[PDB]
Amino acid sequence: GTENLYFQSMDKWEMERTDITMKHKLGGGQYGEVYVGVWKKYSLTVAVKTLKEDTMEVEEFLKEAAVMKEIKHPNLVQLLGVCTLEPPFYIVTEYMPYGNLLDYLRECNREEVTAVVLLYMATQISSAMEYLEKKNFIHRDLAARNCLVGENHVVKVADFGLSRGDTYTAKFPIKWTAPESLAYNTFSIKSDVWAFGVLLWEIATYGMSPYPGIDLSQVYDLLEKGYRMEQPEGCPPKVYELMRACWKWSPADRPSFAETHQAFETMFHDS
Ligand SMILES: Cc1ccc(NC(=O)c2ccc(CN3CCN(C)CC3)cc2)cc1Nc1nccc(-c2cccnc2)n1
Ligand SMILES: Cc1ccc(NC(=O)c2ccc(CN3CCN(C)CC3)cc2)cc1Nc1nccc(-c2cccnc2)n1
Repeated sequence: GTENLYFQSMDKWEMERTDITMKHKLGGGQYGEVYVGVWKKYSLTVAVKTLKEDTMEVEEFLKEAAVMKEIKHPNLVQLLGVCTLEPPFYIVTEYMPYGNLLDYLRECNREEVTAVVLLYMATQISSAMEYLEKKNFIHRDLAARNCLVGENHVVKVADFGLSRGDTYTAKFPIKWTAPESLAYNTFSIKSDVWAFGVLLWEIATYGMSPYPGIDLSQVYDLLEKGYRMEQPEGCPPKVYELMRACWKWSPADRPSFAETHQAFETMFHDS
């Protein structure tokens, strides 16, 4: 009746493309076809992922829009709307003023990003992932470069979908990838836990490139023999213990994200 009369068509994520004044590409290519825009009615800066008229990735783009409508969490980047009627298609999210977590860690002032802030940042990411685990989703590409930073040290998990340097190779980011995913192409919430461990090492080292002093072609063999990255300088033993638990060889022995989020909470009680 009235609903159908007033909403004849589309869902209440759908927006008119002309609601957004597109400004300039974000990140010089590093996020793909992602632009900063202004959602005019709200004078609100937004990030807009687009897909032009001629590509092979329509289905994946539409599935991404579909997936994002089903998830909502304070530490997952917020969908604001979509344009899916005709190309070029849009997915519009909030804009995160401090950009991606890897670059933030590398470029930040460490008087401000003290130990407590690193813990807060790690805890928030583990909360996003607990929610994904609980809702039966897998991330598949968890890493500092896929997280975003907002005002007040708010961190959110994102997925820029950018398989296509030597981060991704024939396309997997080997250094973040669980053994079972490298050897068998098996991905699960447990392989996300592995990646979270590497992410935590990134946090602990303020954005160092993982496996320093190690050739990429040798990584799987080393992990299999039992090598794991060393405890970073200044890394609390409890944080390293959790890292090492995320890197257990067998996926079943790795903690859940619920357990991981519980561990970070316990570290705020203890110290
Ligand atoms: C989760 C994490 C991971 C790594 C680190 N690392 C550091 O805190 C750290 C310490 C020293 C250095 C070395 N640095 C080299 C250069 N000179 C100038 C300064 C020292 C680097 C990182 C902190 C944390 N944070 C953390 N972990 C557990 C507990 C807490 C915590 C903090 C405050 C209150 N309650 C709990 N905070
Ligand atoms: C504009 C946009 C469009 C889509 C997305 N999508 C996601 O971030 C995302 C997150 C989680 C999922 C969940 N999904 C579950 C299934 N597995 C297989 C994949 C993950 C999907 C998409 C983000 C953005 N946001 C985005 N993208 C790139 C850069 C920025 C950005 C950059 C700098 C400052 N502020 C924002 N912002």
